Amino acid sequence: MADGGSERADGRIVKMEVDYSATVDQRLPECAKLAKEGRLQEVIETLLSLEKQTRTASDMVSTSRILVAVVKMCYEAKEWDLLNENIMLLSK
Repeated sequence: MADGGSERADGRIVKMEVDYSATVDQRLPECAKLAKEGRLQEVIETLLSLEKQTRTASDMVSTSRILVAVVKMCYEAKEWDLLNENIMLLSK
């Protein structure tokens, strides 16, 4: 439900700090279905929380370097699209 997201985030933060930002791709889809779940009260709360925090971390790492503007627009538009593809109106 939720602890799966916790362990996944804790295990993917390491490669997020190390590996490329393109890893975002392999965290977009599996998270989205989680956001599509909405089964429990805090499960989608933690899903959106972790996805947001991780996306923010990647954003701040990229914008620390030159990848500030060329990727923040993509991040935000994709987050609103994911909102559309997940439950409408920003999930719950």
